[PDB]
Amino acid sequence: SMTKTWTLKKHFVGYPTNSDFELKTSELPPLKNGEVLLEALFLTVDPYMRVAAKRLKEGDTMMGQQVAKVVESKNVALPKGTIVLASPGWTTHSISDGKDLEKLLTEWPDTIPLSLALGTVGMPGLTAYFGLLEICGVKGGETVMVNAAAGAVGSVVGQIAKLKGCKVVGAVGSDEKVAYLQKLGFDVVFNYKTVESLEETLKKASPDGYDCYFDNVGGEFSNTVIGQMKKFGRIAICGAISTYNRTGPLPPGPPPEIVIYQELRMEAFVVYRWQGDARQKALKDLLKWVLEGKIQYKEYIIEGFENMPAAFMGMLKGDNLGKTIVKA
Amino acid sequence: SMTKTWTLKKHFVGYPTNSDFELKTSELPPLKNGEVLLEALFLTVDPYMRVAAKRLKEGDTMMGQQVAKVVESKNVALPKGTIVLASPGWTTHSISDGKDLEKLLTEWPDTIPLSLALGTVGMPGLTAYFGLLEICGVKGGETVMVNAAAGAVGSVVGQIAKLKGCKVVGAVGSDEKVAYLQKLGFDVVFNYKTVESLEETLKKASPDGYDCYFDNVGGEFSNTVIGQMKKFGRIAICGAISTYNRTGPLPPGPPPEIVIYQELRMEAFVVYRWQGDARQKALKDLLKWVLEGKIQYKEYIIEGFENMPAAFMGMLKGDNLGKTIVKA
Ligand SMILES: CN(Cc1cnc2nc(N)nc(N)c2n1)c1ccc(C(=O)N[C@@H](CCC(=O)O)C(=O)O)cc1
Ligand SMILES: CN(Cc1cnc2nc(N)nc(N)c2n1)c1ccc(C(=O)N[C@@H](CCC(=O)O)C(=O)O)cc1
Ligand SMILES: [Cl-]
Ligand SMILES: [Cl-]
Repeated sequence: SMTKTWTLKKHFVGYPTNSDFELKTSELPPLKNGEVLLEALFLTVDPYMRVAAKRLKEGDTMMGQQVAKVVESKNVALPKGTIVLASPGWTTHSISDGKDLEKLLTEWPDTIPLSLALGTVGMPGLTAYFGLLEICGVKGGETVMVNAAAGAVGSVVGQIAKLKGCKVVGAVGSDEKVAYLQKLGFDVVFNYKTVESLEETLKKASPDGYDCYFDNVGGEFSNTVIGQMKKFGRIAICGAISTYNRTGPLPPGPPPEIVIYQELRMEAFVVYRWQGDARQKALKDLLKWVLEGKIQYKEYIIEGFENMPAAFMGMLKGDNLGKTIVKA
Repeated sequence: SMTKTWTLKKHFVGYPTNSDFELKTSELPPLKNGEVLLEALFLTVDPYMRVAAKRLKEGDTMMGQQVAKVVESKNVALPKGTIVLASPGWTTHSISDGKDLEKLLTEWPDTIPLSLALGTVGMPGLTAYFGLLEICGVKGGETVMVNAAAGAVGSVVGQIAKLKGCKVVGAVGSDEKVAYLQKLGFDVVFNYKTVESLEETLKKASPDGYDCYFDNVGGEFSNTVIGQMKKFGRIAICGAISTYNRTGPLPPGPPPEIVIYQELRMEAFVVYRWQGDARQKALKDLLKWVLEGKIQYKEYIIEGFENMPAAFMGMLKGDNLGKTIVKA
């Protein structure tokens, strides 16, 4: 059984380039007992891979999740044709013993793409759900600031915020994303790349300030938002994508006098903190809200495993509208 | 009657200097009904004044709290001789209508100096109390890092943590402060100015990391501590004294990837958040611990109201062992 694999050939400096990756064709051993052979159907690329790749050694497989089908099975719990979520990395075929696999929701309907299991009704959507509902702790009526608002996490954060009864101000990197989020129902959406003054734009978007900040971006942008947080404002620190592809020193930290005077609470989190009953409940909620039309989705599907590095680089640079997914 | 007052002659640039302050003598009017004339007994100087002074206009009185005696009274709740806490700023005498005054605890004993009402058994001690017990939420058996650990706040934090069963690692700016806290029994104390490597020093002090960080200092020092926090570690942001006198940009912030991976919770606070029963209970706990010897105190008492700017500047430089107090 053959497989293709994208490995890290050279550690990224700034943004990745194509020569930092190397495609390798490898032979897989026959299935041992209890194992299954998985064929990737859809693979995801996500911002955290830029950071996690710094702990790889050159020659290692790029990390990542995929929706796959069992093509050969020596495990009766996972017969041939079963669809699963698996994280073997950027590889077309992989062998698993079944412990590290997740079946899709039992009521997953024919009407929603399986690829949403890597997005809105998968790990990005769960990140939004717990970051907003538990870390920010929205009760309804808050003004929420969300950046990278057209990504899979941010778009879910903003739409959950709307259905919980919040005002949502979203920052995105292109005019195409501005129009998209306005159609989704965000109260204010703006292109942070072209606005004359981020501080002025945020003050006009909410003269009263912000109760909650769902922060995917970090850096100088968050320093500006911090200066417009209300007293006891809550910040959920989900990512710092503005720093992942940085070439020099990190930007200044936030102004402590404002942080202290406003008694801000800032908590970072990773989606894996939540498991079991909480996590199954959240996936069911996300699926229900999608079916009810309260959460709309959009995917940027790139065809061909050979284009995974390019999909990752375009995703990191904000070139793609919707969740970037690679179709095998 | 007459009063002397220290005013802000010019906004501070960097550390305050002598030329930034101006002493003025003024005439107070007669007492209207319900008012009292107050004579300062002890005045405090504190780091927050470096920050709050930025909001003053030139010519304004410097802000701050004092222990005062009622020397003349037209208010039956405050007879002559009553000792109160009041915040008229840096002034020897003032008129108040009673609604902005605080009587000392009813049970205040003759064995502890009245000046402690501005320190260990006053706002600095309360800051330590709530910051540690409610913001860090220590339970017993944790490892706590506290900086400015020989200050009025830090020394209470470390000693409360000790009586709750925690390992305490303290950072201070002089060998005299190191020796004093080591005698008090803090598990590890070091002079952050002289260590060969702050990272190595913190590693040896707690190989497994820090559960709680009580932060008075901020800046680059806190970046190093954040890198050694345990998962779900809790930071109480009380002050950032290392930044208050800065003349240029703030240092970089912590590596965002470490904050996220360790899922840290960082919350800033000011003691005034707690009022009523919560504050009274805390003050009585602090008094009880002092009487029982579980909290030792130290004061640096400067004689003469004319020396208040010098006391303020010495305190900001860390030149004094013990809470800095001015005896009128
Ligand atoms: C699976 N997962 C949780 C998560 C978070 N941090 C990690 N960090 C590491 N080191 N390793 C992990 N496996 C990991 N996993 C995810 C996956 C995607 C996104 C995410 O932010 N995706 C983008 C994708 C954007 C796009 O496709 O354009 C988004 O904004 O939705 C977050 C968490
Ligand atoms: C009264 N109080 C609460 C507090 C805190 N921040 C404020 N900030 C502002 N702007 N305004 C206030 N009134 C204010 N009050 C205090 C007072 C002192 C310390 C403090 O940290 N004192 C020094 C004293 C050290 C010394 O005297 O040598 C220390 O670090 O221990 C903290 C809070
Ligand atoms: Cl963007
Ligand atoms: Cl110090």
